[PDB]
Amino acid sequence: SFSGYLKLTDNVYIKNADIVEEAKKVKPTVVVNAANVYLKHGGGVAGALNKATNNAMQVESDDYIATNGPLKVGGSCVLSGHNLAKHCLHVVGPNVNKGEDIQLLKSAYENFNQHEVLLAPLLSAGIFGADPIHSLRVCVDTVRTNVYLAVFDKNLYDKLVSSFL
Ligand SMILES: Cc1cccc(C(=O)NCC(=O)O)c1
Repeated sequence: SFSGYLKLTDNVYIKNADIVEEAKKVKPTVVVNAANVYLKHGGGVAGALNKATNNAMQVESDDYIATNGPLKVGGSCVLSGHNLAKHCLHVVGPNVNKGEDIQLLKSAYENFNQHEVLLAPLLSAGIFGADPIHSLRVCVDTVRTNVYLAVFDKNLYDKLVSSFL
C-alpha cells in the first residue's frame, strides 16, 4: 500500500513523488489523471501516465471521446488504469492558462468523493496554471475520501508542506 506519505488531515496525505512511479509501485484501485476535456494526454501528468501505458490510455480515450464527446471542465470519467491502476479517474480541472474559471476547481475535486481511496495529483496545478497552494486547500476542503497526493516538484512539495494551515 501507500508509504512515506505525510498526513495533512484525517483523509488527505501527501508525498514528493512521481505519480507514474507511485502508481506502478502501489497499483492503486484509482489513479487520477489531470485530464483536459478532449482526453488529449500530451503533457504534465496526463502525458506521463499515457506514456507509461505505452499509449493504451490515449487509444482508449480516443474511443471514449468518439462515443461520448468531450468532458466538461470540472467533470470526470472512469476509464481503465491499464498497467498503472485498476481504474483511471480522468478529472478535468480548470486550466487557468486557457482562461478557465478557477471556481470550477472545487467541482473537479468533488469527483474524488465517488472513490474511497485515490492516488492523485493536485488538480489545475503545474501546466494548468493554478496556484498549487490554493489547489491543496480546495482539495482538503472538498475531498472527504482518502486521497494520496503525489507532488512531483520537490521545491513545490516543500512549500506546500511548510505553508499548510
Ligand atoms: C515548477 C512548478 C511551477 C508551478 C506549479 C507547479 C506545480 O503545481 N506542479 C505540480 C507537481 O509538481 O506535482 C510546479
